[PDB]
Amino acid sequence: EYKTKVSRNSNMSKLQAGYLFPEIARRRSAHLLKYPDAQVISLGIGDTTEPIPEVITSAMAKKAHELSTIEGYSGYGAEQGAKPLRAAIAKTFYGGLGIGDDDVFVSDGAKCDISRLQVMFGSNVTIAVQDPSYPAYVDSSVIMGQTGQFNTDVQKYGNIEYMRCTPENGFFPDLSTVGRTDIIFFCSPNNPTGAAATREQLTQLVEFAKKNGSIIVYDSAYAMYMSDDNPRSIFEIPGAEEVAMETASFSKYAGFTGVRLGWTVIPKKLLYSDGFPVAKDFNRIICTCFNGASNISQAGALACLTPEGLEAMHKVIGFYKENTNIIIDTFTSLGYDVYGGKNAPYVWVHFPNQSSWDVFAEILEKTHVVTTPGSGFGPGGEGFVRVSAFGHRENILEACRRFKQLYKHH
Amino acid sequence: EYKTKVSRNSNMSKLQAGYLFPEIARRRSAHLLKYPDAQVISLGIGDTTEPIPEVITSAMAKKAHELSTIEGYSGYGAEQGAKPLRAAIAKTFYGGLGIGDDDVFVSDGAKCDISRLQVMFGSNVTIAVQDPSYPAYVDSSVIMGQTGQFNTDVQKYGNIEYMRCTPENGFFPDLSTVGRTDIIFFCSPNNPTGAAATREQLTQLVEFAKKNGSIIVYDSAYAMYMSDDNPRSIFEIPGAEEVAMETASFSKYAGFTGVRLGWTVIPKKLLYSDGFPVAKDFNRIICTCFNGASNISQAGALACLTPEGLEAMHKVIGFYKENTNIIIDTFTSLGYDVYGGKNAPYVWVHFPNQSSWDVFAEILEKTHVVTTPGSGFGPGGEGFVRVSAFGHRENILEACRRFKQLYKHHH
Ligand SMILES: Cc1ncc(COP(=O)(O)O)c(CN[C@@H](CCC[C@H](N)C(=O)O)C(=O)O)c1O
Ligand SMILES: Cc1ncc(COP(=O)(O)O)c(CN[C@@H](CCC[C@H](N)C(=O)O)C(=O)O)c1O
Repeated sequence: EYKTKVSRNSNMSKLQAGYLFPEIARRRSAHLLKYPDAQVISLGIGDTTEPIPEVITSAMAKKAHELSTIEGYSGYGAEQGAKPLRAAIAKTFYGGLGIGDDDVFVSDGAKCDISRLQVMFGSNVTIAVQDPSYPAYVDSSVIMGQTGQFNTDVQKYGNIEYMRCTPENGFFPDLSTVGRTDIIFFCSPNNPTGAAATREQLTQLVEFAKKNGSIIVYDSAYAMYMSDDNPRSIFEIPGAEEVAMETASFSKYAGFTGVRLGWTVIPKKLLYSDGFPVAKDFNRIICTCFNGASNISQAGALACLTPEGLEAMHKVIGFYKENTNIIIDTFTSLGYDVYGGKNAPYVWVHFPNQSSWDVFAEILEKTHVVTTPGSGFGPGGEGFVRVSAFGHRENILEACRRFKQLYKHH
Repeated sequence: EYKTKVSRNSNMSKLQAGYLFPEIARRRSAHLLKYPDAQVISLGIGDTTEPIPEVITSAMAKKAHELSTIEGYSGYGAEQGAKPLRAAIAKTFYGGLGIGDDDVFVSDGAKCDISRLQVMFGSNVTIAVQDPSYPAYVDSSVIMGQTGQFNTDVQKYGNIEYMRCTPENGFFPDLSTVGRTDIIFFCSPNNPTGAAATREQLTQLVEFAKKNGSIIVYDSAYAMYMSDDNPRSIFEIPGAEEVAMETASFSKYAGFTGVRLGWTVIPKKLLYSDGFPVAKDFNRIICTCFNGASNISQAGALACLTPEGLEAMHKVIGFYKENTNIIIDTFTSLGYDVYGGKNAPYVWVHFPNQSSWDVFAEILEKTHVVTTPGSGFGPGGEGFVRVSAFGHRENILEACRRFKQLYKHHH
């Protein structure tokens, strides 16, 4: 066979396996081949299941109709997003925190912003991540050339600072033990653990970044699931504007997982070591590497940020939070150490003395319920399984009765 | 003031100025501050202006409505795109060319695919580009670390092979003089010259890539504007499947510039030097760095690829092609050397002995019409101005009457 003379990107060669979530989808497919008549329930991939509120879909259909009229048609938008949407996001989520409309960058979702940030930072930065955390932070770091090879002894890529988050430290890094890096990816409420950092912990985080001269990339994708009285934005911490940016999404708020709309906030006072503002480089990336979020998606997001939209999102979130309660009560009743599930739609269940991939396979095999193994989120996730609360109510209730059946003699 | 100790990305520092198009938007905005009541006509940024056909928007509205129902709701889609959409693209544009549904990757547009392909290729590849060409190829290359610094004597970034495309060579480079690179970005019909490569020229291109072991990234964004009997896809050339991928978009076909939907095709027979299939690496990039095109945009794209959708797109394209003739006739009547506008919605006008930035500035100041300076597309664009044909008919006519009034007593 003919082959080109182009070398494969050696950073792609570093990746130890495929992306976690497509692999979960594939195991579930293999399970259906083995058990063709199984009624599979997915509590694995964190994918919204309830319809989008009518107030929000109406706005999107209205925008679609407008695009077929002379007066309503619009072509390219500013890559940073429509000014009224940037203004609505700035006021609704960061009002009083010193964020202007021009600090807000509208994206087609937080996953894409993470990779665009990584392009901006480039191959020469070192990163820290929570261990465990959402696998896109690590995988994007490897792809950008920020890492060494994968070490199978410790299940870690070289040159990444994995900050262990455990029951024994309250799922917050012991920062006095964390080495200095350029970037710190920090998700709160955390995926997979569900842990939301307190005001005091986030204060420690900002102070740590300030003394180390690091940039925090704060992922607030689940902030609106907060029940405890903890900050929802890193910008609630005085000083955060000198060291932090924030990335968020409508995915888990309005069910926009397939619609695609998020944003990133980069404050004016965030500067590189030579004094150059980080936001100006991000702006170059988004003007060169992106052509803006869909105009229909932006219209839907604008409708979210109204009294009626906010009420609708609250009801959606509240529904998934009640699912979470059902799951937590189930595992606690079965005698498990169960974590998260208070400030997040994920429950983090401790399966000590077992490998999480084995627990995943056992649950799927015996109950036909898909979960997510903790080790897919890094080596600190080993011994845990993440259970997602996104599902129809009857599906959650049925999943929990299957768990009860399975685990009654444990 | 506090600064972090994080070093700025040295690839970002390399960039000579801002991205071209926002700079044009800024000039337009500054002009409107100077003259708030100017009736500005924009023929600069190539942006569609006519409404999206009803058959297509009705489909998008239907999908939006379905998302509010238990049965119609869907969440995350496969990052590669809905299977029926991939199949529709594969059959409609590549039927008979040996492209499968699994070779097609649906994106939120061609600009975004260019940068995801560049992440995939990485910093260790060298590239060739047409000179002039759409500036995203060069700028994404600089961002990814594939280049040296900007040389202001020649107006080029180091380590990029700029392939000279001129009136004299028929806007196709002399491949005997082009150095070997890993990647060759090739746009046909080309932006900004409007030049469409012939079957003979694309055959030379494929043979050149095969002998050099290069990958062609073929941008066919304007292929449906073709009037001459030239290939619309690189895969029409036998052997392309071993050396080429293709990127395209609904932006200029259905007016989806704001809606956001395109695709990339990477064939099974495209392999790196170690035998590894390029498509498998692209698939990892799109699964890691992307979460799929909008479900509503995909529903719109699906409705485009039906008899009614194709008819509607053909009609819109034909409208913009008539605009292009009006613009060509205007500049040829004023005595300019004028290129393009046959196979593309751009007219490429030679202004000898003047900088294109100065011509841009003069046209905007005197006529309140926005154009694009050719030097924004690379050094081979110096001395030319690009004029876009996208616009309401009355605006195109009015712009041309302003050009004639400005230039008739001098030219
Ligand atoms: C901490 C965090 N940050 C960002 C995201 C992505 O947000 P986005 O929808 O791109 O605006 C998510 C959603 N992750 C879920 C869905 C995963 C499967 C999806 N295909 C993906 O690759 O994100 C999960 O962990 O099961 C997240 O949890
Ligand atoms: C040769 C070629 N390839 C790809 C594209 C982008 O396609 P996409 O809409 O992302 O699917 C274009 C559109 N470029 C236009 C609009 C520019 C301004 C837009 N903000 C941008 O940055 O593309 C122009 O040259 O004036 C193109 O010409």
